[PDB]
Amino acid sequence: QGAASSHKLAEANTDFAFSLYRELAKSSPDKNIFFSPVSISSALAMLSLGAKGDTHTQILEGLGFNSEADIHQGFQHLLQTLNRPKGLQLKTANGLFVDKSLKLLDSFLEDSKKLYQAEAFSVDFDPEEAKKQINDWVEKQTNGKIKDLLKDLDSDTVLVLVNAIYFKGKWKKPFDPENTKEEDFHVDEKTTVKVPMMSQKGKFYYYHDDELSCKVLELPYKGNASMLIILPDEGGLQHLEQSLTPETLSKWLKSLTRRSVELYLPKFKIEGTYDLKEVLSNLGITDLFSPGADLSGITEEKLYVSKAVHKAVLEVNEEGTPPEFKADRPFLFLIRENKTGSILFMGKVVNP
Repeated sequence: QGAASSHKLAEANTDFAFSLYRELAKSSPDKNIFFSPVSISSALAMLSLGAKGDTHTQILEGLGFNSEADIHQGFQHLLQTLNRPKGLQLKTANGLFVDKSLKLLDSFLEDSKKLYQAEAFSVDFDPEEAKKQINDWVEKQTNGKIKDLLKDLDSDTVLVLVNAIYFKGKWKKPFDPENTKEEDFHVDEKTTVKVPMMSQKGKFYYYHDDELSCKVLELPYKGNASMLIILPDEGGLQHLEQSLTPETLSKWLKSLTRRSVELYLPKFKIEGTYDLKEVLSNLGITDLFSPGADLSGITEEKLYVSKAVHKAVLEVNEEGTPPEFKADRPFLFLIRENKTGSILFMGKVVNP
């Protein structure tokens, strides 16, 4: 009863972010992780617009809300904030593609656009020319930074959710290229990888958690966002991930002090592609992706979510505007919006 506060929204999003991280990490060790948890929260909420019955409850309770919670005004306000000119101006894509034989309730069509600024398309689902149209659209929407998103397409497909994002930020305090020297990145005991190491000597907000044997450090982005980098102490990553709760994050933000750091960070590019069906399956959101889904708020005809791809790409370089922090082994990071607190990105860099 009543649109949730902004604070409910920032708490739910963030307990959803970390639980999602925790599941991806469980299901694929030794692999790079990169996703935008705010984008997934948003795409589910958009879908909750058309979800009735218990398809609805699974989504809300998965995202972190009361069954009878009202979340839309809140999300609208938030995206409005992130998608502002003083922000990161994120090159993004969120398409909804339904079989063309389905008369969609054109109120759902209206709402998802004003509230979530994400377009929905009615399309014919022959496997061939339809994957092209979609992949080609994703390409456009991200300015060629996410090419050929979808791999295959089953014949019987009726509803495709696509969610894709590319990010490359400008640093507040830029690295000097003439400090970038090739170095060894110890991926593990038996594996070495030559990476270009950016080095900066300056003042950064910093903290050595030894309650969790690891280092934490903030890098500020141009558009009022910051990267939180978490460097585990020698071979303690496993346990670190276990201790990766919204409560720990807050402990860390309280503990950072602005210090002189000798900072060594690899320039890198990573990516993550995720099938939301198998990932959200553990988070309790299951019906939505299965024959008996209630989406009668999308169309009076039968319908469920046939496939859902989320893909995020991050590129980190030096551009552009004492304790040593040397990330020459696998580390965690996240990128948070300074004004809202919203976790835009979480990530793990194992293979730069």
